Amino acid sequence: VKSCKGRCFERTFGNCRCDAACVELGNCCLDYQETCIEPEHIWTCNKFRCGEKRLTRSLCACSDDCKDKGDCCINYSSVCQGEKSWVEEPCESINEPQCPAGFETPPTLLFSLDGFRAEYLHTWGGLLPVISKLKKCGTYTKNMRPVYPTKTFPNHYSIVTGLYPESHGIIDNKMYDPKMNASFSLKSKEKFNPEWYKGEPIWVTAKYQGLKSGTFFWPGSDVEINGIFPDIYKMYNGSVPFEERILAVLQWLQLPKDERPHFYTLYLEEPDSSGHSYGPVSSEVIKALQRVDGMVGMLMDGLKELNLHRCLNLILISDHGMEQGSCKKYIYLNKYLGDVKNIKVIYGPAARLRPSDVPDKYYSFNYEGIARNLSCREPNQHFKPYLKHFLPKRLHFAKSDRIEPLTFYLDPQWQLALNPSERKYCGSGFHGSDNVFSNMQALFVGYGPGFKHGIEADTFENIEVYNLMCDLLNLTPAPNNGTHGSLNHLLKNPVYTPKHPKEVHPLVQCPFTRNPRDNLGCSCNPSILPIEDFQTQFNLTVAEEKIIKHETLPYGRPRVLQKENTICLLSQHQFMSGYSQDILMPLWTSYTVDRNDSFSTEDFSNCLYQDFRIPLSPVHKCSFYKNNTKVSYGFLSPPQLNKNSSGIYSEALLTTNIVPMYQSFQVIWRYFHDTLLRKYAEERNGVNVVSGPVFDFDYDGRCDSLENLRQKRRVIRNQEILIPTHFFIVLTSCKDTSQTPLHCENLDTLAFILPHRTDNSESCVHGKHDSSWVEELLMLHRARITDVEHITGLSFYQQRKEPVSDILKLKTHLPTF
Ligand SMILES: *[C@@H]1O[C@H](CO)[C@@H](O[C@@H]2O[C@H](CO)[C@@H](O[C@H]3O[C@H](CO)[C@@H](O)[C@H](O[C@H]4O[C@H](CO)[C@@H](O)[C@H](O)[C@@H]4O)[C@@H]3O)[C@H](O)[C@H]2NC(C)=O)[C@H](O)[C@H]1NC(C)=O
Ligand SMILES: *[C@@H]1O[C@H](CO)[C@@H](O[C@@H]2O[C@H](CO)[C@@H](O[C@@H]3O[C@H](CO)[C@@H](O)[C@H](O)[C@@H]3O)[C@H](O)[C@H]2NC(C)=O)[C@H](O)[C@H]1NC(C)=O
Ligand SMILES: *[C@@H]1O[C@H](CO)[C@@H](O[C@@H]2O[C@H](CO)[C@@H](O)[C@H](O)[C@H]2NC(C)=O)[C@H](O)[C@H]1NC(C)=O
Ligand SMILES: COC1=C(OC)Cc2c(ncnc2N2CCC(CNS(N)(=O)=O)CC2)C1
Ligand SMILES: *[C@@H]1O[C@H](CO)[C@@H](O)[C@H](O)[C@H]1NC(C)=O
Ligand SMILES: [Ca+2]
Ligand SMILES: [Zn+2]
Repeated sequence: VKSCKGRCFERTFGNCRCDAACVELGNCCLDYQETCIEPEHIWTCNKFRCGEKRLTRSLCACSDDCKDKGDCCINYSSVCQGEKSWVEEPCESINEPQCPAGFETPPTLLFSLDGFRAEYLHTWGGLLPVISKLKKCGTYTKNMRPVYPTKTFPNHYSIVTGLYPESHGIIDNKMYDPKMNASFSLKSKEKFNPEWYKGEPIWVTAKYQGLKSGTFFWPGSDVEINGIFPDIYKMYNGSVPFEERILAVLQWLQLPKDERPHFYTLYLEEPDSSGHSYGPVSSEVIKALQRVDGMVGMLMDGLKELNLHRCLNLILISDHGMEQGSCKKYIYLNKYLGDVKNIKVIYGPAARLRPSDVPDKYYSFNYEGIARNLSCREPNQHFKPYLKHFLPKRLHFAKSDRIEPLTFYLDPQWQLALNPSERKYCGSGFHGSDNVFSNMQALFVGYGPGFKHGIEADTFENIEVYNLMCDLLNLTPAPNNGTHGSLNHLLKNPVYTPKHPKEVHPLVQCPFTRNPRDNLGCSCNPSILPIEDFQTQFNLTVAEEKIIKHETLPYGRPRVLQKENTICLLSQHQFMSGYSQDILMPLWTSYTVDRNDSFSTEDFSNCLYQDFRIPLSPVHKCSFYKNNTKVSYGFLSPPQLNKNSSGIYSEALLTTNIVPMYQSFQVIWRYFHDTLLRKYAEERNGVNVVSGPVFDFDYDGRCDSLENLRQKRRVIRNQEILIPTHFFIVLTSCKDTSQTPLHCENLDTLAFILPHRTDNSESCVHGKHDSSWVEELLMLHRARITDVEHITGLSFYQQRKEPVSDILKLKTHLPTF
């Protein structure tokens, strides 16, 4: 008589009513809405609904007969039978999977929350119980590094291909390809054009090895790629309620085994939507985080109902983070260029510039003009123009023709457009910035049989996830930019054991040859003590050699993986090196700076000693470089460094230890070796160094072939010389600063791929002290050891006692400060 329970929509005698007319009259029973209406609009049971008379319009049932008819709401057992929800159960380990027939290989589900910045879980974890329990019981990293630009289509497509955007071709939501003379838009028919989507998404990889796939939304899953769609896919429709997407994937997981997928995707637009609309710190984002947390709960609760919660491997992930934009932190190019109508500028933090007249002027247009026009125009300028090949190599953002030849690097929180007309609300949340900025860092949680429990893994890159998902599905990965085995530490039972790459030809020898003590045109500083008997000073005892190797190559010698290549090892007291007869230059030197080693200020300009182990060549003489305006030289192993005296190490002045070096770059090189290397040595109680030249004329992140390099020599004073595109440096100390680099239990690395440029316009040297800008340029141009390996054709640390997987982990690390 007081309640609608069991009498929805029926006439009553006893006071309160349960028909739609009651609301106007305000004579409804107090539980009319909860009992009779809400069930049409909600996917949950509650205390009002437990044992409800079945309603025909209800989205799911909480009626006693719901289990028989198999349409109980997912939380039925939790709420109406008093059982515990997935989130309410304590963690318990999944050593053996408990899977049905068909899942002898257990399924993997890639669940994306768009624009879930890593920080959201750091800060609001107390409000996110489900994602928090997955972290607790699973494999988590505080930060998963996205690809540049930190945008949705690029990162989603990267996750499922293991490719950098420059390689997979989806470099933004809006693109122009000049070869195609077509434009890419998400609003357009070209969105569906397979020409745009390169590489191999995992759903294709899986199909070729006989696994079916179900994608409830993912970029590319609605495109015929290598002639294939996912076995089940959905046309993107953001209006589909989240509950309906999760319920559909749970339907797919009950398909008969012959047609049931192994690889699944789930995607939600939150918290990216709220993040843009109201900012990353906002009531709206908190509410969205709680919503997606609940949807993750609905999935886990559903998997429990299906006895699949100790079967399915879940990867909960995000494309990128989110940052607070400001109208006071937006740069307009028209301030510097005027209201010109010949250029189209892509707005935001990953801003790019292209001529209007395309494809005609795309290559011919004067990029360098605008580049210099916009450089160092203000002090503490919040943007920097870059020809795409001069962007830090760590960003891997240049190979694709779809990348405009002039790009901008924006500071944290800063964005750029041509003018205020061509951009949306500047006060909005945004992303797209440098993929090492904290607020761009992304979510990763792995949970399931395949993944470890209660592990917090060090930061890794989303490009490594493709190989990981391949391992979880026992697939052979297509070729990608992940280092296979670098994430073996995340897996209970790694399926791929990596091996160090095998050197193609063993080292040729460079034996001493009796030759004249020839004139090099050098006016040596008198202090320097020349090499009085070369054959004496460089005929070393096997006892003497063991000591040198142990001090200079404590991790083994860099191995060379290039096919057509001839290198020779050169021995010295303070350093070892690999010399290329082919390019008249070392590919690498290795030396070790100890805590209390001495760095000399004594000048050593215009001083070289001939090396009788290689033929003398014109480019090895001080004469070639004397008042040469076009190129100078520099030393890999530093002459400044003496272990024996406080003077200058003469052996470092050999012709074999010099590389072509622009005068401008000497400022950087001299500051590094004089100042920084000393500080690094003191700070870390010794540091092993390996440095060398880099030739990437294709700007493709890879060492150029010898064949290619022959056509890229410059002719200077009627000599053929090869000038490095970059110089690499790899510092190595111990995690424990008590031990020196020769006896590390654990390696701490720091590597650089410094661009080799004829001016230092990059750094805006004007009215600034020298110290500041060099350190900043090194930090911007840091790189993974793996980045160095790719671009030099070298392979480091091959003689370490550590297993290979642990080395790959170390090699793929990028330091962040
Ligand atoms: C990230 O991973 C990617 C995959 O491992 C790497 O990209 C691959 O780079 C190679 C080197 O260019 C490229 O392979 C090809 O080599 C030929 C050049 O010698 C190229 O022409 C070949 O392709 C083809 O030739 C015809 C006519 O030109 C083409 O129409 C056809 O495509 C035919 O197969 C050959 O494929 C790959 O193209 C490329 N893959 C992708 C998807 O980009 C990156 O090197 C790597 N990046 C880093 C920094 O590690
Ligand atoms: C994109 O997804 C949205 C949300 O799922 C779709 O809109 C919804 O469409 C349904 C039916 O497709 C509508 O429901 C009702 O359908 C019955 C059909 O018999 C009809 O009697 C009702 O009057 C009502 O129309 C619903 O109104 C609609 N919106 C909401 C709020 O759920 C949409 O169809 C999808 N497709 C595209 C491409 O937009
Ligand atoms: C490249 O694409 C541009 C833009 O689509 C082409 O310009 C079009 O030319 C056609 C006929 O050739 C005209 O009917 C259109 O009105 C033009 N569109 C626009 C917006 O200008 C251009 O001709 C294409 N081909 C090449 C290789 O330049
Ligand atoms: C099925 O594959 C597709 C998708 O898989 C997810 C997404 C998508 C597609 N086409 C156009 N736009 C798309 N979206 C990406 C970005 C996405 C954030 N917008 S938000 N967070 O404001 O609501 C909203 C638009 C196709
Ligand atoms: C840069 O060129 C523009 C034309 O786009 C011109 O308005 C401006 O004066 C130039 N700025 C300079 C010379 O730095
Ligand atoms: Ca190259
Ligand atoms: Zn977004």
